[PDB]
Amino acid sequence: HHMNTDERYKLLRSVGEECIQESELRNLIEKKPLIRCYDGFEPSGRMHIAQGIFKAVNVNKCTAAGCEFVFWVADWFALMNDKVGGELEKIRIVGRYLIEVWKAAGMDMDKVLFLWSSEEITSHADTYWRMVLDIGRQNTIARIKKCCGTLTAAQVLYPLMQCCDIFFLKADICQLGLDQRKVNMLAREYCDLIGRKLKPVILSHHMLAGLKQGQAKMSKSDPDSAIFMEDTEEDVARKIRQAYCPRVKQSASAITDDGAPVATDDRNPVLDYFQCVVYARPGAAATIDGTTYATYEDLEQAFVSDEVSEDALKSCLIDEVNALLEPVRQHFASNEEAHELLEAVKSYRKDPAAPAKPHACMWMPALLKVPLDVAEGMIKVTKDFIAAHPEGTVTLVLPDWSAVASDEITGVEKDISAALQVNCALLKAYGLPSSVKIVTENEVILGNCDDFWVSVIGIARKNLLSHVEELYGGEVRNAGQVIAALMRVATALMLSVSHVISTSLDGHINAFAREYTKERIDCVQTLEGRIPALHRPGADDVLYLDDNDMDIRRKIKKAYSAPNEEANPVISVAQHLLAQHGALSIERGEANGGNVSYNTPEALVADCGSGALHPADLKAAVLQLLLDRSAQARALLNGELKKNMTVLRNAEKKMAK
Ligand SMILES: N[C@H](CO)Cc1ccc(O)cc1
Ligand code: NA
Repeated sequence: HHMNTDERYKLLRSVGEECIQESELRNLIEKKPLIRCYDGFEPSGRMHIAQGIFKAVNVNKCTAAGCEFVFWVADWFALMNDKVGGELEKIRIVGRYLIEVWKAAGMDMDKVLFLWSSEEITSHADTYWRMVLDIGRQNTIARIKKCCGTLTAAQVLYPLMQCCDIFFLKADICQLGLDQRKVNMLAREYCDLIGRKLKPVILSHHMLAGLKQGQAKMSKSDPDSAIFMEDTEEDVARKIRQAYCPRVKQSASAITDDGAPVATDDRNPVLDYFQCVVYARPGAAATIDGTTYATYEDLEQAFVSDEVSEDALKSCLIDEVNALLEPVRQHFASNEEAHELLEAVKSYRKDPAAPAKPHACMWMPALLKVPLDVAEGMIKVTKDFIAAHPEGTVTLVLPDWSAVASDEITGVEKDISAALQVNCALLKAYGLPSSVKIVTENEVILGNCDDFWVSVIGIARKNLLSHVEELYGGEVRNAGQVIAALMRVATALMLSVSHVISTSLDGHINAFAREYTKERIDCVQTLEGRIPALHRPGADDVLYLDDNDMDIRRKIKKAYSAPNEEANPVISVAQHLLAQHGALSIERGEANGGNVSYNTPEALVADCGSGALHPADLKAAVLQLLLDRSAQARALLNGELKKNMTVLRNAEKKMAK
């Protein structure tokens, strides 16, 4: 029997307690041959009747209605505890057992796939993890909290990973529990954020009610709240018998944004199992004392009218459920290979490094135009660090991932990579030591992708979301900033770092590294404020590395200075130049004062505030000194970095919007 297109729709729809866009569901049924349903799970190893029987009923309906059904096995998290214990292979077996309960429960596997997160993710780490960070980048942290006093660790990440899966697999339908609602809804919202008309339909299935009064769904910490598949028939009888069983008809449970089942005095888990585990089966009906009830409704009518006695209804269900489970018990009884997985599942129920030589770590500012004051700061800390530790090493990280996460500059990968390579090239030319190694985050991730993201979560699971919000000042811009912070600590540990250097632009972020390693990693702070903005105290009035010679002149012209001033910006810059060089000479025509070299900043002030060091002569000498000092750098603007600069002005254009 081939179902007509209306009957296919009806059958697939029946799966869902809600359907987000039935129109979308239809058009899928009407146009698309191998509609993708996906659903996912972390192998627990103790399978309840909803995972065994009910899922199978719904998988079968989807394959019937002409879907391919992909199971996403979230086994990736097993890698956390893998170096010790090797829990990946153990969780694969728990999974393999689950699939095998599924075969024997009657899942038609013809059109059903199983994918392993561990296998799949690590085969396209690039495409996956970049999307994870983008989903965070484009979303307000408040909105990622809704997918989960204030206890929240970095479980802000789990939703992003989940939301990624949806796109990674190319799911057309999300056929998961109603409680996964908000993550799935996030995916629909995300399509909009990437100009993508076709959206995933959310076909949320019912959450089975807990057996005892006041338990909206099954309880992990109460075995009698649900029927489990390894429950021998005496257990089934005992669990049902005591079950809550109101004499009330069972209307739909109006949906909360949360997806979260709510226990009520009206809901009857005996009647829920009868709807979900019995009648949901294509041809099945329940029989009590010689009468057979064709629909769930008929049985309900019976119970409430008082034709079927509570004891009898529960007797019916027990016979019914042992009937569904018996095939599955024999199979594990007789199929050795099956049995072994079980006894394996049973047995499982048995319950950093400091670098010898010092090494500093600095993060290049993800900025389009880098101030000279920040640049010089970086060069100084480097030179200071090396002098203090000549044996040691310094490393500059270009954050070509984390900076995309935080929505830095345009928040586009190509723009940000360009901004970094240019400004870093300029920084080396401006005087950053050769001895300093330059590495990109991409280089560090590829280097050890598996371990990197594992570390990221490991760290994540030991710290509160609120704390990462503190690190950023208490508010975060987007959920991507949260990922950036974690990544930093991760990079630090992989780079085997003893010191983290921090510019003015890093704020407190980098302390995380220190706190995490329990103060083993020391913090070093940049020394800035030696080159101020050029305008009068109280724009393009800041000197940046990428200033060409035409730019400098303009800025040093506009720069504020008046006569008889002991302090202003042009003096500050002058005072700065004088310290590094060791001196500062200025050419003057005799009768304007004559040529005169200052080897001490006091003297400079002395002459400026009271005396005939005219500002014009000071600026002339300062402007020329910046030019001499910036030569190599500006040669790269017009030369080797010419092409890469193009992207940057294109970026700037965008952002002016
Ligand atoms: N989040 C669910 C319970 O932990 C399992 C899951 C479902 C779908 C996925 O793509 C990933 C995990
Ligand atoms: Na298959």
